[PDB]
Amino acid sequence: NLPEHWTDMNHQLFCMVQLEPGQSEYNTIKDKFTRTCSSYAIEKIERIQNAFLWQSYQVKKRQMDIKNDHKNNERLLFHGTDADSVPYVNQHGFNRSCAGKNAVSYGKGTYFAVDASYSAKDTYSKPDSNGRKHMYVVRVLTGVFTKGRAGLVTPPPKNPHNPTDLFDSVTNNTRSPKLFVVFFDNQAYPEYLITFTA
Amino acid sequence: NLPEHWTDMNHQLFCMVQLEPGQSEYNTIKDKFTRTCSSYAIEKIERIQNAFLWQSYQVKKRQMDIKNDHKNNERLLFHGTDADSVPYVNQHGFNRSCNAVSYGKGTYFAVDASYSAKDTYSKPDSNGRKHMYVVRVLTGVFTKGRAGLVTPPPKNPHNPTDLFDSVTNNTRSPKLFVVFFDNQAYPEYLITFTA
Ligand SMILES: O=C1N=NC(=O)c2cc(OCc3cccc(Br)c3)ccc21
Repeated sequence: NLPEHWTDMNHQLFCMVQLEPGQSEYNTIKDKFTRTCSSYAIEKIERIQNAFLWQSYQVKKRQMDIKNDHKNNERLLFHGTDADSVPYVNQHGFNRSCAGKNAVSYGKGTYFAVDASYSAKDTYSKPDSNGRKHMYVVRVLTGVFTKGRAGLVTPPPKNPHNPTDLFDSVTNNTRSPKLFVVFFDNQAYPEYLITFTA
Repeated sequence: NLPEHWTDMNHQLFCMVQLEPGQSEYNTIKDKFTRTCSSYAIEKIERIQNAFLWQSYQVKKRQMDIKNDHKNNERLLFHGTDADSVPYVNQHGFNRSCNAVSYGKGTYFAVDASYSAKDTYSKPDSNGRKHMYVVRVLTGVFTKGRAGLVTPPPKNPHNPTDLFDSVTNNTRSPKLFVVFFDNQAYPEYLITFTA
């Protein structure tokens, strides 16, 4: 069920595809980034074609679309990371067990930002030895969310008398969400890698 | 693609089905337990019919069968748990974020029911009832674990992203397996028993 606009991968399971400025695909990601990161400049944007991560993510999306009934369950969010983590994330996606404690913790999970400006902080997108910073653009199954708390290892129950029926994600603020935390594998697909510099 | 031996769920996606004693499915699961736990009393065995967990597990199985270029990635293993964790596991399966973790920070599965039957794992409830899962685990290609692992090690440190599927206490004669990812383990049966 691989998307028809992906490059042919020749029975291979992984490929990074360099995008061309002037194409709508490149320009919409550039605009989404520059909305809050006008001071930085983009070196390049790569489409991540990971067949296995895509399959698992799409199975979780279809399950959450069934479970939630007519919710927009998916948001396009940002995740800054260090150069050392980029090969693992490209192949294996986002592992909560590898996640750094956030300066404002709303739970022990993987953090995704609404604003590129947040992920552009040196604390998340650490400049490598050549001054390159790295930010993923990520399909995240935010589903139905509530304000998190520092102690969470899973999203909280919607109802305390039904502890197993969980929120899909948590946020910093349900009125004005600026970040989302997810606690399960295959709940985020890294779709694009932005390489950028000051 | 819901298995043959599952019974009708009336268009629902989750059911716990009590097995009939004396029929093949019950007898098969009873014998796997009684191989090392003949001194315990089985109160009941339930088949876990969780369509979402099953689907995510079968996708991983298909992926691991392609990656390893053969089948034989699956083992039937035991997991003891406290009564309060049973509803979570039935619905969401096994969560590494939730005892000793000497071979890594993953979910632990025993080759022998007798290991899972220890009170430290299958903690007796108020009434003395103990709980153990029979689990389909995608052990795949495994190596020896060690303390502090958050994922299995690489097969070759010249390709750090190509990983073993699981780790064990002992590669020649394993008695436990640790997996580090959601949906590498399907809880298939729950055994309620006493000492
Ligand atoms: O069935 C289980 N249910 N919950 C567990 O945490 C568990 C853990 C487990 O190995 C833990 C361990 C660690 C180091 C040395 C030795 Br020896 C054993 C085996 C079975 C189980």
